[PDB]
Amino acid sequence: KTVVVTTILESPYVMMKKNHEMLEGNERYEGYCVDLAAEIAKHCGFKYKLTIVGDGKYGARDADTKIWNGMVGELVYGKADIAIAPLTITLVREEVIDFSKPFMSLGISIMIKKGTPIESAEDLSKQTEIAYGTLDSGSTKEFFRRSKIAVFDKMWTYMRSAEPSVFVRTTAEGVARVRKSKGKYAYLLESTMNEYIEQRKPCDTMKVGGNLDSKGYGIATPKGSSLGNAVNLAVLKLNEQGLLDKLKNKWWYDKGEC
Amino acid sequence: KTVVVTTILESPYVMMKKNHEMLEGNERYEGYCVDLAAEIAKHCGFKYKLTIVGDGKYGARDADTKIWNGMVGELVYGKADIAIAPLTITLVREEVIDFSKPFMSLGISIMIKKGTPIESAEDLSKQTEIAYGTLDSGSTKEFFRRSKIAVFDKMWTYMRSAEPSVFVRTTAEGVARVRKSKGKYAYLLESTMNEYIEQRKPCDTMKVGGNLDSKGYGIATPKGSSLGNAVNLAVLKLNEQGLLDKLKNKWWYDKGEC
Ligand SMILES: NC(=O)CN1CCCC1=O
Ligand SMILES: NC(=O)CN1CCCC1=O
Ligand SMILES: NC(=O)CN1CCCC1=O
Ligand SMILES: NC(=O)CN1CCCC1=O
Ligand SMILES: NC(=O)CN1CCCC1=O
Ligand SMILES: NC(=O)CN1CCCC1=O
Ligand SMILES: N[C@@H](CCC(=O)O)C(=O)O
Ligand SMILES: N[C@@H](CCC(=O)O)C(=O)O
Ligand SMILES: [Zn+2]
Ligand SMILES: [Zn+2]
Ligand SMILES: [Zn+2]
Repeated sequence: KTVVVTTILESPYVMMKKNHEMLEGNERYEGYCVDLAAEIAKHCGFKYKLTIVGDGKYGARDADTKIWNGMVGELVYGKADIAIAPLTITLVREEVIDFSKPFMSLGISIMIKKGTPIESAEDLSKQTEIAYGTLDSGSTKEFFRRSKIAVFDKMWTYMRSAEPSVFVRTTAEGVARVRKSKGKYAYLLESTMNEYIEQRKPCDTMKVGGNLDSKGYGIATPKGSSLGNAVNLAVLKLNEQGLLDKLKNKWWYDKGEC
Repeated sequence: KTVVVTTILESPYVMMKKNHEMLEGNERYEGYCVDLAAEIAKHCGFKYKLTIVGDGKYGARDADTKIWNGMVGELVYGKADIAIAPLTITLVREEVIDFSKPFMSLGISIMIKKGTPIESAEDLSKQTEIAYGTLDSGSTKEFFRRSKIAVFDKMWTYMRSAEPSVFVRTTAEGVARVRKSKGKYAYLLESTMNEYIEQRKPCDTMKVGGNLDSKGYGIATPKGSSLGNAVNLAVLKLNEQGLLDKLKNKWWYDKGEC
């Protein structure tokens, strides 16, 4: 039976094709996670259907209602068989869904407009002129909200109370804010998305400093789903055959313009 | 019941304390994986005993006999309940044991004596003056055995037939051979161990070029044992709390001598 795959529109993992209107089904989409879903499906031996997640979120649990939103939600509540996306493996998510071993490494990083007087996280903590935020419902926001560590715990104190809000709805919103703010706003986001943007015109942003942490993206399935086993084996095989490295180069760098 | 942990002596993961002679049991050893074992046992609430793996190897399958040796063998045949060591998550191993999510990242790298006229794998591949090899019964050697990638496959074709053998029993032996070969031997080994050695006296070796792949170390349990769930969740918590980052600086860079 056809596997229903939940994913998210995030460049350059899944993107609308130039002529998306004149194509049907899986043919409408392109990018890193679209190529990877075909590979996974082929080595696992299953047919599938790409679906963009209705609310455009990665997944968080609403503290009052306790309902999970985003892709995690689609898995938790039985709307999807699998998620193939830049979804971060975390402890609170591993408690309700299953993840395959990481297919991509990454860490929280800092994006600035070129020329901003900022070199690190500790530089961001002890200053007020330059504002900074993160994406609204993901692992990046929760890392800061959950952190005991100094610089980060103080950064959270700041962001949660900042006005107007320093959080954004989408990555594009974060980046557009960076570009328009003449260096008066820095954006905290995963190193992978920071690196992609740095290679796109107008070439006016850049990643500074080392990463604040170190984690991975995994293919997620409903807790105890049988599919888990085959897809984990598939990711390891495809890393070992060099597939994942080829794909990153194709979509990040063989694409450069800066 | 007391947990039998199988491990390997490999700096700076597990090493003998200076005054080992006068100490007993777990107190004999120190290092990154020694601290990580305390931490895992603390959070999971089990008592444990560290045991250095009998044959001194990581684990590979004899193609004639089909018997697994090393730490992998200890788990496969029931000599041990858990393996806490720099054990590489691979596809043939995940078929017979379980791995936690990665506690540390790394790739195959190149170690040269300072001054050796080599920057990359492609370099090594196109010449015979400088010999090169890897550890026995580990994941690096098997990386080169199963390479379809153009450059690596040629390197293996060279290595397997090379003579006298370019392969070594242990890391120390590999590193001693670099140091004593006046630049006529390069050693292929994980970036992690490479970066450690580069920081220690006599300070005569170095990591050149970029990593040849990208993979992870995982905590290993016999297939479908109950321990695995707890330890997986523990690794993720420990990464999320920054402890894994504390440990790596403690053992790697706080230790610098060059
Ligand atoms: N101790 C560390 O290396 C800390 N950092 C470096 C990159 C990301 C990670 O958590
Ligand atoms: N899934 C993860 O835990 C991945 N990361 C990044 C490197 C090691 C760490 O645990
Ligand atoms: N596109 C990617 O997944 C590239 N990388 C990151 C580590 C595993 C893989 O080969
Ligand atoms: N295309 C790549 O990223 C290849 N490399 C670089 C880091 C390790 C990996 O396999
Ligand atoms: N456990 C792994 O497969 C780890 N590695 C290194 C970075 C991501 C990749 O797949
Ligand atoms: N000691 C460590 O494992 C340090 N690093 C590497 C990736 C995970 C972690 O934060
Ligand atoms: N990868 C993140 C989304 C982006 C972010 O939080 O910065 C997640 O899965 O929650
Ligand atoms: N970490 C490797 C051993 C080191 C190597 O093969 O270079 C393994 O688990 O087999
Ligand atoms: Zn459109
Ligand atoms: Zn394929
Ligand atoms: Zn602790």
